[PDB]
Amino acid sequence: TVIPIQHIRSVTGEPPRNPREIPIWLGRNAPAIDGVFPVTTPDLRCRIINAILGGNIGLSLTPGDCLTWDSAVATLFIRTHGTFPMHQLGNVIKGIVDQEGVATAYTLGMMLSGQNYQLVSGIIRGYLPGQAVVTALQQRLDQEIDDQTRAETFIQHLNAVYEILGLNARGQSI
Amino acid sequence: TVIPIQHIRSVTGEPPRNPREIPIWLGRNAPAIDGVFPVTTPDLRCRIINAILGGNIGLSLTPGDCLTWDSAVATLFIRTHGTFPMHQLGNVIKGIVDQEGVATAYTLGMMLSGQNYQLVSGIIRGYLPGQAVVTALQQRLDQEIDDQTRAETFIQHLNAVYEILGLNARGQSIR
Amino acid sequence: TVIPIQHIRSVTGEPPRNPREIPIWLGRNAPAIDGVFPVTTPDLRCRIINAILGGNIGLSLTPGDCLTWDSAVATLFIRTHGTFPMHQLGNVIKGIVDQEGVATAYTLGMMLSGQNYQLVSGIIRGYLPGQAVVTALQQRLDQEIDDQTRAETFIQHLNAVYEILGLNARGQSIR
Amino acid sequence: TVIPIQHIRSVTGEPPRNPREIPIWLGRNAPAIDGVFPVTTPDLRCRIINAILGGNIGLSLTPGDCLTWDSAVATLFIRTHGTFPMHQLGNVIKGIVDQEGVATAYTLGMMLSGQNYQLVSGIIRGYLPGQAVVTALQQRLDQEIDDQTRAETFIQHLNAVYEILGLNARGQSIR
Amino acid sequence: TVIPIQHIRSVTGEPPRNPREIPIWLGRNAPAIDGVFPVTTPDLRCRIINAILGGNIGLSLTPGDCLTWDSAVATLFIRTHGTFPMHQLGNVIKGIVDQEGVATAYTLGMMLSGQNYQLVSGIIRGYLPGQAVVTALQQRLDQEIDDQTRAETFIQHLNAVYEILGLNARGQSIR
Amino acid sequence: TVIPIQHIRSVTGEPPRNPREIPIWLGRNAPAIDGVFPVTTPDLRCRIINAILGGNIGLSLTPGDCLTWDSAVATLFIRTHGTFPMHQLGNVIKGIVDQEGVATAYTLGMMLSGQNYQLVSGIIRGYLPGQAVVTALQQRLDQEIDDQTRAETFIQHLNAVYEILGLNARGQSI
Repeated sequence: TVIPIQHIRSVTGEPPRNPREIPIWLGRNAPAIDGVFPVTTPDLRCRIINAILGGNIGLSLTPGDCLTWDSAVATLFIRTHGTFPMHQLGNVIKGIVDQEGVATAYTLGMMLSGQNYQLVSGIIRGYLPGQAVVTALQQRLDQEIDDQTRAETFIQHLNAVYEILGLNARGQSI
Repeated sequence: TVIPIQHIRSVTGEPPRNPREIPIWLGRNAPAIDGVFPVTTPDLRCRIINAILGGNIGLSLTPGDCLTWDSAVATLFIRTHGTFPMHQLGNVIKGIVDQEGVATAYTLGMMLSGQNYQLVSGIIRGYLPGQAVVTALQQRLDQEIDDQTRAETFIQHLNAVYEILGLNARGQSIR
Repeated sequence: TVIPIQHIRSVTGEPPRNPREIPIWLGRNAPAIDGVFPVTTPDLRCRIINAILGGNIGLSLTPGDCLTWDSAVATLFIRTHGTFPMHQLGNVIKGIVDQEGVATAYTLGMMLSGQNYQLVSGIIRGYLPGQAVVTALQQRLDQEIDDQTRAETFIQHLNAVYEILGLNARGQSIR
Repeated sequence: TVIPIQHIRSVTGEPPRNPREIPIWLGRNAPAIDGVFPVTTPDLRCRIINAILGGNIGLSLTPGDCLTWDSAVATLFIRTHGTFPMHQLGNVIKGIVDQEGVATAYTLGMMLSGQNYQLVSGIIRGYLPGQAVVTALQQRLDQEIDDQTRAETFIQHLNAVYEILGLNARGQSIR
Repeated sequence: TVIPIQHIRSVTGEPPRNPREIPIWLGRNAPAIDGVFPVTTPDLRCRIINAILGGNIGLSLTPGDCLTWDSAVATLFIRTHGTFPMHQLGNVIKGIVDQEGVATAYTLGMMLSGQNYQLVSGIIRGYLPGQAVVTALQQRLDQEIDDQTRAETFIQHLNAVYEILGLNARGQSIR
Repeated sequence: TVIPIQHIRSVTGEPPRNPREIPIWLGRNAPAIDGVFPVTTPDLRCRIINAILGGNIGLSLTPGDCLTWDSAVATLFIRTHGTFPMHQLGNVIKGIVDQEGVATAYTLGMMLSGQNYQLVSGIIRGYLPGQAVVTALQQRLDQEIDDQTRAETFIQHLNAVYEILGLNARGQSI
C-alpha cells in the first residue's frame, strides 16, 4: 500500500525546528492525517510518522510505539524530553495545561503515568481555572461507580462544566 | 479511500487564521468542495472538514455534528462565538447584505443559524431595500401554509419582487 | 466519480475577473471541458461549473438549470446582468452579435425568450452581414414545412451560407 | 475515459497565437501525440484536438472531421486560411523546407496533398540542397519496386544520403 | 512496477555534493524512503538508490550489493573511504556522538561498518559519559547469551542505565 | 500503453540546447529513466527517447537502432558529430578523465563509440595514475582470454588495483 505523502504534507505543514514541540505539534495534526487517509493498523501509523519527520533517524518509531495516536506522542515525548521520576510529573503537567488545555494534560499525563487515575486527577485539581470549576467537576465525578468509570468519564464532565461557565479550551472566557 | 486534499485545496484556497472567520468560509466554499469530491455518509463529511481546516487552527468535529453541511457550519459558529450569539449573527448578516445582497445573506445566515427561519427572517427584514419591497415580500410569504414551506420558497418570492421593480442582486436600479 | 479538477483547469484557464464576462467565456470553453472529461448527465455538468467558478456562492448552479451547456450559459447571464423586460431584447441580442456572432446570438436569444422564433428570427435578420446573406438564408428557411423545423435548422442553414461566401464566425472575410 | 491531457501537453507544447500557423503545427506534432498515447477511434482524435487547441482560439472539430489526422489538418487549413490546401501547394511546401527542412515538408506535404506521391516528390526534388543529393536520392528510390514502396522509404533513403555527405536534417554542413 | 520517484525525492531532498557525505546521508533517509514506498525485492532497492543519486556514475550499485539497506550503505562507505577505514569510522562516530548522543551514533555506526558489533561497541566505550555508565552498561550486555543477542539488546540497555543515573539522550542532567 | 512523459521529465531535467551535448546527457541520465519506468523492449525504448527529445533537429530513432541504451547513444553521436568522429571522440574522453576519473571516462567512452574496446583502452592507458597501476592492471587483463572478456571485466580488474593502493575515484590517496 502506497501512503499518499504529498497530500498528507499539504494538511500538516512543516514540523517545528526546536524538537520539544514535535510531540505536541503531532497531536494537533492527528485528526487531519486520519482525514486524508484512515490509519488502521499499528504498521501504517509507524510508516506515516516516519515519513512526516524525515531525516531525523533520532525520532523514528517502531510498530510497538504506535497502537493509538497517543502511545506515539508519549514515545516522542520521552525521546525529546528524557525520562522523569514520579515526583517531577506535576511540573511537566503544569507546562502542558499552560500552553494547551487541561484536556491535553489529562490524556498525555495518564499515558506517562501508567493510567494512574488517583495521581493525575490529584495533580490537575490544582490547575483548573477558578474555585467554582473545581468543586463543580468533583460533584460530577463523585456520582459515578468505580475509579475506572471516573477515568473514562473525566474529559466528558470537564467539557460539560466548561460550557455552563462558557469558557474555551484554554480556560479563558468566550 | 483517499480524500485528495491537494486538489480540493487548490479550488478553495487557504483557510483563514482568525478562528472567528472559519464558519462563514466553510459556507461559501461548500458547493466547490461538494463539487470535486462526493459526500454521502456523515462519516465522509467529517473527514473532509477536518482535513480542509488543517489541524493547526484547532477546530475538529465528530460524525454526530456532521449529518448535513448546514448542521456542521452551525456547530463551529457556536464553538467560536458563544451560545445564543444572536447579536453577532446580526452584524455578520448585515455585513454580507452590504456587499453581496439580500439573497446571499439569507443563505449564509440560515447556515450559521442552524436553519432558524423565525430568527434570520427578522434580521433580513431590516436590510431590505424599500418600504415597499418589505410589505410586498411579506404578502406572498403569508399564503405559504407553514414555516417549513416559507423557508423553502423565500429566494423564489424575493426575486419576483426585485424583477417587478427592476432591481439587480445588490438591490440598485437596472434601468 | 471524482472530477479531475486539476486537468480541467489547465485546459481551460482562470475565469475572467469582471463577472459579466463569465457567461460567454464558459460557453466557448465547453468543447475543451468535454475533451478532458465527457459530461453526460446534468448532475455532472452542475458539479464541474460549481468547482470551476469556485468560492462564489452567488454564481452557483443546481442540477435543474444545468441540463445542456446552452441552458446554464443563459442562467449565469441573468445572474450577472439582471432580468430585463421584453422590449429590451433588441439591445441584448445586438450586443452579443457585436462581440461573438449570429450563431451565439441566436442560441442565447432564443433561450432567454422561451424559444420564441418569430421574435428572435425577426431581430437577428436586421444584423446579418449584407443583402446577399439575408436573401440567401431566407430562401433556404422557406423550403421547410413546420416553423419548428425552421427553428431546428436555422444554425445549420446559416453556417452553410457563410461557407459559400467564405466568412468567419463574426462575418468578416476569412482572407 | 479520461484522456492523459497532462502527458500529451508535455510533448506537444503550447499552440501558436497566430491562427494561420495552427494547421501546420498540428500536422507536425501529430506523430508525437500518437507516440505518448495511441489515438485509435475518430472520437478520441476530436477529444485530443479540441482539448489541446483550448477554447480561447475558438476552432473546434466534430467526430466527422477527424476520420484521420489528414482530414483534421485539412479542415483547420480551410477555416483559418480560407482557400483549399491544393490552391498553392508549392508555396506551403517551400515555406516548411525553409524552417524545418525537407524531411518534415515531405511528411506534412503528403498529409495536405492527400497522399499524392508523384506530385509531392516532384515538388520536394526542386528544393533539395545540392545537385548531388538530388541525383543520389533518386538512385536509391529506383531500386524499390512500386511507387508505393518508394513512398514508405523516401525518408529512410534521404537520411542515408545526408549521412554520407555529412549534413544535419536542416540541410547545412555538420562541420 | 512503477516507482513514485517524484514523492520519494521530496521526502529525502537533494543529496550532498562532496561524495564522502553520501553514505551517511542515505543511512538517515532509509526509514522515510521505506515509509513512503515498501521496498521489498533487492532489484527495487537498486532502482530506488540509482534514481536518487541521479547521474553520479561511480556510486551505482547492482542488485548484488542490495539485500538490506545497511548492506548498500556499507558498500558506498568502502567505495569512498577504503577497505579498513578504522580511523575515519573513529572520527565519523565521535562527531555524531558529540551532536546527537550515543544511541543515534550506534545505529549509523553499525550501518557503515556492516553490522560489525565487535568493532562499533569498541569505539563507543570511549565516548560514554562516566566511568560508571561504562561499567553498568557492560554488566547487562555480559548477561546476554551471544554477540548477536547483545547487538539486538544494546540501545535498550543503554536507555535503562541512563534512566537510573538521570541523564537524557544527549547525555546531560535533567534533575 | 501510456508513456508517462511528465514524471520521467522531472527526474531527468531538460536536455541541453546544443545538439552535440545530447548524446553524453542521454548516457548519464539512462539509469534514472530506468528507475521511473521499466524499459523492456526496443519499441518502448524508442518511444521514451523520441518523447524526451521532442522538438530538436530531426534526432528521431527507430526500433532497429534501440536494442540497448548504448546503441541509441552511439547513433545519436554520429547524427550530431559525423560518420567517423575520431579526433572529437579523443577530446571528450580526455575531457572526462580530467574532471571525473578513469572509470567514468571508460564507461561513457565505450557508449559514445560503439563498444570498441581497442580504441578507448588506448586513450585511457595514458592517464592511469602512476607506473605501478599500469603494470598491475595489464597482468590481470592479459590473464583474461579472447578480447570481449577483456572489455567486460575491465572495471572489475581496475577497481581491485585501486583498492590495494588506496586510491580514490579521481586517482589520489585516500
